[PDB]
Amino acid sequence: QSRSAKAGLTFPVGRVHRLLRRGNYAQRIGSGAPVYLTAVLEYLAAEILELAG
DNA sequence: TCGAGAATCCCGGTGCCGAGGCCGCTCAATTGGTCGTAGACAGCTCTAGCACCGCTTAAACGCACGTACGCGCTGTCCCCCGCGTTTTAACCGCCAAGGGGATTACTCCCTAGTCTCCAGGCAC
Repeated sequence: QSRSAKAGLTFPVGRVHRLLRRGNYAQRIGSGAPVYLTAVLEYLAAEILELAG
């Protein structure tokens, strides 16, 4: 399974990893940080979508 | 009244702790040949704003009832405030234990680079 769906989530991981890789935010990057961004933004999106419903 | 002696005003001397300067120094500032890579210009199109107005069209300008309330005055009424008095803990100095902050670095572990194969993703 790809990294965008290995954790069973909704938001893509490769998209935010490509955004930080060329956005020049650090020298290196840990493996847990893009999926952590994935989890935080998908939880914020799900909460505001439940409130929108 | 003279004069000597004690008190005080003003002038001169001296601690004193913060601003200024300094020797030693030691990991950064300079320059360099190179090298993959940003980037600036240009044909060419294509596409979004602008003007005129065809045709309607609600909406603002401005004046007229009228009464709600902003500003000012008058009376009320009371609650912080100056002040006195009693209490109290803050600041300072000091004795004491010790505990995380700082500095050194190594295997290991996670990433830049690499190529290779595949499943996402807005357009038809």
